[PDB]
Amino acid sequence: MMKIAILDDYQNVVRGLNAFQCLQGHDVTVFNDSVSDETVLIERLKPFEALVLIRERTPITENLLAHLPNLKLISQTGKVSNHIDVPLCERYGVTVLEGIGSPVAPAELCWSLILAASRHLPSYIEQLHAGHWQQNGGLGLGRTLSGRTLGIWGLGKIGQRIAQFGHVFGMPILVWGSEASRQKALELGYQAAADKAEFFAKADVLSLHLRLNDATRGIVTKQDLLAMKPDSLFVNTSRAELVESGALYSVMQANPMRQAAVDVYENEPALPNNEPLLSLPNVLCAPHLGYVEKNSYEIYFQAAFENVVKFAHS
Amino acid sequence: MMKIAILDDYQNVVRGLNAFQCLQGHDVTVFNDSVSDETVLIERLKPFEALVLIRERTPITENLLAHLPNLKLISQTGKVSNHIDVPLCERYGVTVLEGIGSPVAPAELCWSLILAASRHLPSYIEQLHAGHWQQNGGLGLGRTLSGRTLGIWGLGKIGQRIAQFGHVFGMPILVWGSEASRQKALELGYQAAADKAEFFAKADVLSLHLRLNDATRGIVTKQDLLAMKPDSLFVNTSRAELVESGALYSVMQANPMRQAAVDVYENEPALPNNEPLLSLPNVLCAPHLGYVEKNSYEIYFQAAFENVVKFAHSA
Amino acid sequence: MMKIAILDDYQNVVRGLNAFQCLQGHDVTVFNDSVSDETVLIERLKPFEALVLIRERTPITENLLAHLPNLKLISQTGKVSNHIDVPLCERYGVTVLEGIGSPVAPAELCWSLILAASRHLPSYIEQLHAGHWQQNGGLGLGRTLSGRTLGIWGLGKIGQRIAQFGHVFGMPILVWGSEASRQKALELGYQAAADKAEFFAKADVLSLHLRLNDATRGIVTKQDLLAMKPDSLFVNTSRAELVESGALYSVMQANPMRQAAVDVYENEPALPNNEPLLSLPNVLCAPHLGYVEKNSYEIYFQAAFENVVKFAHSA
Amino acid sequence: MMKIAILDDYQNVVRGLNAFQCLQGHDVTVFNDSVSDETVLIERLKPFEALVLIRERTPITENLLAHLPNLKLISQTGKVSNHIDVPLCERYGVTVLEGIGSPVAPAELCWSLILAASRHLPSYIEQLHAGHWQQNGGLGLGRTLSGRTLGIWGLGKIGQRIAQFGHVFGMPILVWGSEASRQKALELGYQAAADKAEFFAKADVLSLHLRLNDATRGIVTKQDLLAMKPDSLFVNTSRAELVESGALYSVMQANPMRQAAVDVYENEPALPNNEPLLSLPNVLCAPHLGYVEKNSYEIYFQAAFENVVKFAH
Repeated sequence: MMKIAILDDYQNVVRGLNAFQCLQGHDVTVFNDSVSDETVLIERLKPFEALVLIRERTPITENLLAHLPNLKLISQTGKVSNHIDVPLCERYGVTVLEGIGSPVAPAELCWSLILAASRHLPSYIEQLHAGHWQQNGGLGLGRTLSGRTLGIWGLGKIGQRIAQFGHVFGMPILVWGSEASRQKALELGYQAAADKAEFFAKADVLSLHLRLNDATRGIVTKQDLLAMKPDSLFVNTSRAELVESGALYSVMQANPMRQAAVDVYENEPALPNNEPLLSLPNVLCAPHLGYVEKNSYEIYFQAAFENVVKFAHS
Repeated sequence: MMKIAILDDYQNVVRGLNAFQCLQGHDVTVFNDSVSDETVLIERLKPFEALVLIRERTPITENLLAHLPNLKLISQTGKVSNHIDVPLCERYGVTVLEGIGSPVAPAELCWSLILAASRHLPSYIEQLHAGHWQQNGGLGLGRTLSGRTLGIWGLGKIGQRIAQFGHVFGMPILVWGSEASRQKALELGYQAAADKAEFFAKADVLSLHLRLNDATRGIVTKQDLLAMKPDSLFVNTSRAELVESGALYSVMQANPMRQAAVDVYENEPALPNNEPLLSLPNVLCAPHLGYVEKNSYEIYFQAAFENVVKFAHSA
Repeated sequence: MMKIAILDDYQNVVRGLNAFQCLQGHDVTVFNDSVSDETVLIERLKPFEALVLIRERTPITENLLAHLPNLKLISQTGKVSNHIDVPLCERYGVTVLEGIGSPVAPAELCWSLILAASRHLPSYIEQLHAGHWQQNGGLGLGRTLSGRTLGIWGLGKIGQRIAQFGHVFGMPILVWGSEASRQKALELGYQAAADKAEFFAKADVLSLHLRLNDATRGIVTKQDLLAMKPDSLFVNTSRAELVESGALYSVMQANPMRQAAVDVYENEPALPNNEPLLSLPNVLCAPHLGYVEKNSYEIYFQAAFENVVKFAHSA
Repeated sequence: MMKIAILDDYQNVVRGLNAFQCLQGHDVTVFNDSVSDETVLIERLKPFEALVLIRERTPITENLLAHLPNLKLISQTGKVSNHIDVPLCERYGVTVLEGIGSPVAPAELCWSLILAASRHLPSYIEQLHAGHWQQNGGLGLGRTLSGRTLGIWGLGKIGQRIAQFGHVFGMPILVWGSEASRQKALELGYQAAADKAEFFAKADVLSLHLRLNDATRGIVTKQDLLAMKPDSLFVNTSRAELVESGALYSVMQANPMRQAAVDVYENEPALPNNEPLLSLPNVLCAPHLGYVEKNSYEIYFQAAFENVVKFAH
């Protein structure tokens, strides 16, 4: 019925979902690489009548829209976000359909990074397979989250789940942000940090859960990072651009006593050749794996593909 | 006062513990390798009066005790276990003192393994450093714990904490084991399985939390493993000997859809090319990390070192 | 005498050929980078009176011809084709002379691709250097050619050599194409396919040996690829544009049990994150190597340089 | 009916063979790692009544048999070889059954390495994937086989197929070996080297197809390799021990313009940390992939698994 491109399925896993059967009858091409040039992208996507987007992996610009005359439908996995403007699409004769957000998989993934980093898990496992029992490349002993203070900035849906995890794991919860967020924190029985200085100085584990906008861009300074404890764990599963550019790498390089766990980067795909954080033994780097999960996918693509079907019948 | 040996400190971290202060004004040597060879051990330990053991890393045999006439004290970190024979030690004039363990670190470590394996975290990270974005060696998508049943065998010190974790992760909790474990599960509001078959049938993630003894040796058969869901996660942070010998390797090797996470092995240290579990991509292997943690070490060694000090003031 | 430019010698090997001595007493510059930016090309080629082209690596456009007034000669390695418009060149006062080329290196290279793809050779080798013995990234076992039907579209100078290769390797030979190709097939004792549908259905290994033109542009459709066996190997050492745009990538991505091997692409140089075929484990991608070979290059350039010196004396 | 271990299935591919169905109703365990340490191996293998061996990947030493009291059967894939002594096995009450082999996959693989090396194909592919168009790590232009002399040492089942490939690729065939091999060569219409020295001097591509024994151990010297053309290709898909120890590395290091293609090594698994040949740009290394192929495996394991079935009655 329609020519459909599915973009940025890096792992080639979309075809393996039960949800994929929803696209029976359509002429479907799944792309699995990452095009940096919009000129190249436009030529590639010219034939297609519908696009299925994977979250924010490809931004939909006016230049993109204006040069895809066959495009009738963009079907978005989850809610439309910063990477897509619906009114703009419609002016170009493109319907945008969307799904719903889900905080479950990202929250779980964030906790996994925190536990892994705190116990030096990747290093210990790699060394086990290298033939060195219970070594981790000189990182020393791992530590419990119990009795350690969990610092949380964004107190949204994901931020609240992480705070719940921390509490049940025996962590004092310290919150910083707007007064409204800190008030919510206090009502939930958590602590509110007196200021940004005290927040960064007191957190043993510090996790960011803020949406990126003009108020939040570079809101975490190098100065903030440098005020953290010498054995602190900094966690960013939200957006790398919340942090002053190159500030994370600089601080982590200077102090092998401290650690960080990240899921997001300034440029993605982030690879050893373009991302200096990947060269540091005290930084745990994950490949934007927050929403990349079996249930998350099935839910995302069930909605996205049904939307294609709904549109196909319209 | 006493010449004291500490065995098996692989990372050489004991000397740096706050607890090491308790041994002020004593002659202390901390060994940092893994020696199983008993004649090497006998030569190493001959001049010592006190031995500090790290959980079960070295066994104390009749051969060892009969050739160590200067040994007067074994100070065990945590409880005595299968690695030591207290009545036999006392027969050779050796006093055995024990400490108290903590379930906090092992519970957190077990959860770390469950989440890491569920999300194929080490594979993804490894592949990233090799230059491949969002690849994990062909293992496919990871899976969430939310709404999947956490089968727990044994609701003791560690198991009860694992249930709390599963609960907050939105997992139903299904408990098997002794009658006492099942009663406790219901009293806490969880589910209790009526029998072993139901427990092995329903569990999506199944985690063992049992003491190893003659009753529990091989209590988990190959039959029970094959009865599990074809996409289940099997978790053992207790003892390898709880499972029928060779049965976990057999199942996991033959069924790549299935997954396991282990922290323990039939022989430790477990080495590649030797431990077969280490060659299976569907089995996450950690080097017995459960109790290997800063606060846990401080607790173990604080009590173990104070026992040495207390024994040393005699008579 | 003449200022001479040689374009697109990526490995800078032309300088080292026996044929290069044929240019003694001329002013020769050999370029090694790939420049498609005509602005850079015009600025680079202004002072030159002759260009020596390496097959189709640079198109000669009116834009180039309009802005290169000192150019008198283009000497083509091999014959002219899609990249050059001889009537248009002469209209700008540019003589185009053509050389000669050999089918041997391309035939041998096509076979090398077929054998490498069949046995997963590059992945096995790469994994070996990465420290993984006898691994190939989860592609499983490779396959012998013996017994498998070799499908050849086009039985010309290259096609005929591929058939002789398949035959000695014990492959049935099935031929599709022009009547002349299929007549040759029967006269050599190979099979002629009844139609294109039978050809795609029955070939285990299918290799294209056609010239690209208005008749053969998009002659392989996506539907043709989809009619192939689920464990088949598709081979293109001819021109990517013979196959419906994007169809090969779409089909290979969808079917990881199928395989492909290509020497040629819609845009060359073909680059990662641009050419989608470069991101599939089941497609072997080579950088247009067919004609890139010692003996082949000696032939190309001896004839091309011969025409240069013939033009010098013409004048 | 019988506890069975299949050793050394590196890629874990045996279970997926159609031939595996021949073991329905048996207790089967497959190992995919590689254990050198016999004390470890002894412990691993104690419970098993039968072993299926994959060619020569594991040797059966006396120390091994002497400590495997439950072992009743060794079912060999293909024929017995250097790794196993049958009357020694019998002396310890162990039955050895051998299966049928196949020369098809090894000959094709040998040929694929010859072409791949001649054209620097794996290097060109790697470079293309890293974004470097038509580069190969500085190995230069490839060469065609047509008109180059193919030298073959050993004219058995594999050597003969290699000669047929060579002939069809337009290669003069020159054979060395015993008078038996050379008679066959001339009878097939090929040529025979007058002495060993002419063979190494004249061959453009030189390929070994010999069994390893007392006669053939180190039969190729450092001096023989040195006698070859500076643009020659040396090919060993038989056994590394046919060539003087460490000699191939020495010649290839010191002469970056010569090239070699190998499928076999002194110690297998051969890894970067134990095999110096792997660090040389002018040596194409494959992980003993001669007999590692679908049809070959189905043939090997069909036979080996039927020998288990037949024995268990």
